Amino acid sequence: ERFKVVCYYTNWAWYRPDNGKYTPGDINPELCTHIIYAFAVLDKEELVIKSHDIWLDVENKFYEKVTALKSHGVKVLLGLGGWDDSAGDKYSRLVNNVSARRKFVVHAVDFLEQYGFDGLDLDWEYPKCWQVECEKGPDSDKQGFADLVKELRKAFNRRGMLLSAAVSASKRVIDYAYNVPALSMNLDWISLMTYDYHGQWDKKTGHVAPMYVHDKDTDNTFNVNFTVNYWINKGADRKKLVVGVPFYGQSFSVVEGAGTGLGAPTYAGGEAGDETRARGFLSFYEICERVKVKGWKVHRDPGGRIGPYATHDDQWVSFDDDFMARHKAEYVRAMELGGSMAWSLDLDDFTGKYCGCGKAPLLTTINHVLRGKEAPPPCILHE
Amino acid sequence: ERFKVVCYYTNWAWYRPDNGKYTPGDINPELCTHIIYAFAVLDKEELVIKSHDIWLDVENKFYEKVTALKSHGVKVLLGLGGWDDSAGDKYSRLVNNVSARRKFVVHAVDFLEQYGFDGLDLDWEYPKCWQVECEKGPDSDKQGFADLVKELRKAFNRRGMLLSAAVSASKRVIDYAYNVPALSMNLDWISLMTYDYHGQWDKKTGHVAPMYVHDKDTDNTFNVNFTVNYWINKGADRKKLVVGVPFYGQSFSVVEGAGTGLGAPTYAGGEAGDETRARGFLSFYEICERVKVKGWKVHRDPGGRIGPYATHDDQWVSFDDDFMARHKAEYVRAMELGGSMAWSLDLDDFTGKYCGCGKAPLLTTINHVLRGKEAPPPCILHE
Ligand SMILES: *[C@@H]1O[C@H](CO)[C@@H](O[C@@H]2O[C@H](CO)[C@@H](O[C@H]3O[C@H](CO)[C@@H](O)[C@H](O[C@H]4O[C@H](CO)[C@@H](O)[C@H](O)[C@@H]4O[C@H]4O[C@H](CO)[C@@H](O)[C@H](O)[C@@H]4O[C@H]4O[C@H](CO)[C@@H](O)[C@H](O)[C@@H]4O)[C@@H]3O)[C@H](O)[C@H]2NC(C)=O)[C@H](O)[C@H]1NC(C)=O
Ligand SMILES: *[C@@H]1O[C@H](CO)[C@@H](O[C@@H]2O[C@H](CO)[C@@H](O[C@H]3O[C@H](CO)[C@@H](O)[C@H](O[C@H]4O[C@H](CO)[C@@H](O)[C@H](O)[C@@H]4O[C@H]4O[C@H](CO)[C@@H](O)[C@H](O)[C@@H]4O[C@H]4O[C@H](CO)[C@@H](O)[C@H](O)[C@@H]4O)[C@@H]3O)[C@H](O)[C@H]2NC(C)=O)[C@H](O)[C@H]1NC(C)=O
Repeated sequence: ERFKVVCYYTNWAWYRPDNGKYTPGDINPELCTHIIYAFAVLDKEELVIKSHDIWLDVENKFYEKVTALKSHGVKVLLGLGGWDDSAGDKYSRLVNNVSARRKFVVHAVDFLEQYGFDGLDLDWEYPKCWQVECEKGPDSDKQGFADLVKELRKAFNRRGMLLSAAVSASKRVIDYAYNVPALSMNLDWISLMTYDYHGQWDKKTGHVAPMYVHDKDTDNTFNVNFTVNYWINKGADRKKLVVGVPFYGQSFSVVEGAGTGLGAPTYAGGEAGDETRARGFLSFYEICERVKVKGWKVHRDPGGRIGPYATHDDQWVSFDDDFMARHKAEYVRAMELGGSMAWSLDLDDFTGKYCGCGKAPLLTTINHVLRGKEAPPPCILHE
Repeated sequence: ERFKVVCYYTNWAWYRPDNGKYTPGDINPELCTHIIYAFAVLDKEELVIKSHDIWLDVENKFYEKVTALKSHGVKVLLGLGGWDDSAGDKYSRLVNNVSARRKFVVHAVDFLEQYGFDGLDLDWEYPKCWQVECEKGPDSDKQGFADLVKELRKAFNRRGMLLSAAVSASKRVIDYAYNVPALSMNLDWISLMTYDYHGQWDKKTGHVAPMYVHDKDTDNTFNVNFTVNYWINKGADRKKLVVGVPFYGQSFSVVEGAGTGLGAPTYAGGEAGDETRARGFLSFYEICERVKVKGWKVHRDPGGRIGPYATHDDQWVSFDDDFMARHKAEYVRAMELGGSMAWSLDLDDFTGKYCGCGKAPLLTTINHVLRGKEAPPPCILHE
């Protein structure tokens, strides 16, 4: 239990064409120390946890089917929030009202125990910077969020439950949102969302999760290494920091004649994948199909500062492969951090059918480094 | 029937939470003469129609569930394109290549018959002006699109299938994009997208779909009455023209101290609604909740040139209500046009729960005028 492997399971992965469909039965519990059930949501009116999908989570028992995996020795927490649920002021209204926080904490304990959860993972995106609009929220969101965490910490300790949070990798947002010393002390781990540094919103190609500074960078804080050191320098316990790894790529459509390099101007997200059906986004296995079957070209950084990207016509997608997933896990071990986090189980090649690298190659690579699981070498996409 | 009521059904309304969820079972076929399934997409590599959501459209048979409604005496067409599929050059590569057009047409007939579709609705936004960027596309997009339409017409007539298109209401785009006489002759109807004349991109408040010239207008072509007469003057058969009506509002966040009037400076789109969850956009039923429950104030034009708008704090949304929907249908009858188009079914108060005016009040009002369906009177939002 020296290093954690925190696995995000997403309930909406069931609503996917059969080859992409991911159910509780697809979880390999040997590959996780902790599983986060993403996502529950905050009721706008009552400001308490509620299921976002009663039909799957409750009627079809997906909550209980995932928490049942604790018989395998994994801890199973409920994730609250996410990007989509963080629109608007409801989380700000919760944390800035003392009586609302108290109602939330009491209800949360009962909700979690009702379904067998070992605790709660907070994924408010973000305190003050609601959906990264920092002018939107009050400055008091930072202190209100810290107070919610402290009060959840005290109530959870009476129950032996775990409390974690997924947090921003943006220096700007971190400065606005987080009392870093208080969060480090009161959380069992801090999952750094060290991805989505770049995407089609930049209007030019960029890597979803740069590891180190690149010479083409315009901001030297948009990389995992800065993010981790910034949290440490802000007062975070290194063992509390869990470094997220994206199991998906950010895709782009490149302006005609702009080339295939980093920073090339773009006009849209990439064409949607068959399984994930979201322009701007491709699962790792959809990227494998493009490289293996559709002839997309893989571009690598000889300096090892960013992971690969793949191209075809004006399409362009950046992503982490086996080698960068391995490096980031080895970075976690070298830096003596708390572990690695996976976003998300269902976007890995969990069936093994797309990449030819065995089942769940990205997650297996992380477990190899952090937990000593014997494993095959990293697979070369291009091969 | 003398007048058509062309209903857009948007499949990814299925993913909306709570009462915003809209399924094929929510379609009332008696309120439509033609149903368009929005949307399929153009495969970038093969340049043929493909499903945009295999899981809903094919695995769960939503295509066939909607085309099965033709037993009610309605025609069901597949819509291709839409705004999001119209970025980049893929439609331009199709229409400017003779062999690609032939492959597309042959495949399209088989694709439509496979799922029981009665025909195809083309929603390329837009020939030449790709996503209204007129510098991007070649002048030859106009002629290529007309040739595609002509060739689809020939093949569809062998099968008794219908062919339609949704087209721009912008004079500039119309001049660049459409061989109006050829389209009028070869299409079973032309759906004028007579909405989105104004929105947050203007950086000031304006009505989503002005009917007539208003004194605050800076451009006297940005209204439905001009668009319709412009298509007629360009050579369109009046019978072929179908006037679109928006079932949603364009929302704005207004500069502090700028007031609530038309043309007031804005700094962002409006806050997203609970169910449609898109900044700058609110469904009619979301607008009803705001007026009925949240105390938003309704502002009307005594001159009848634009529909209402609603305000609360710095929020501002313009929309068509029952009275303007009725007027636009009565305009269709007075002008002896082809009918009205509804964009889209799922944004109406289709459950009847938000406005208290019965199920699908906007669509019922249009059917009342154009098809003589008995109906309740228009509901006054303010009551
Ligand atoms: C992630 O983010 C971090 C925070 O932003 C980055 O942290 C920075 O990392 C560098 C380390 O590379 C560190 O820089 C200094 O570290 C100590 C200061 O305490 C210095 O000794 C270092 O000086 C060495 O390197 C200099 C090169 O710039 C050189 O000028 C200097 O003379 C000395 O050279 C030795 O080391 C080199 C590298 O091994 C050799 O090439 C060179 O020949 C010298 O080697 C000899 O001496 C060594 C002992 O000094 C010995 O080991 C060797 O065998 C041989 O005998 C250096 O300037 C920053 O301070 C640090 N910043 C913070 C805030 O921590 C981090 O880089 C980033 N990671 C990545 C991958 O980007
Ligand atoms: C949608 O977009 C279109 C753009 O193409 C706009 O089209 C324009 O529509 C106007 C009408 O709104 C049309 O105007 C002329 O139509 C004919 C000319 O052929 C005339 O009959 C009209 O003249 C009458 O109105 C004049 C305007 O005030 C007036 O000066 C004139 O003396 C005459 O007045 C009579 O009619 C008025 C309206 O009923 C009365 O107020 C007035 O007292 C007079 O009524 C008497 O006479 C009537 C018989 O003429 C009789 O019925 C009545 O009982 C009484 O005894 C008019 O000028 C434009 O030609 C046309 N433009 C184009 C380019 O096509 C359209 O307006 C727009 N819609 C909206 C809502 O904006």
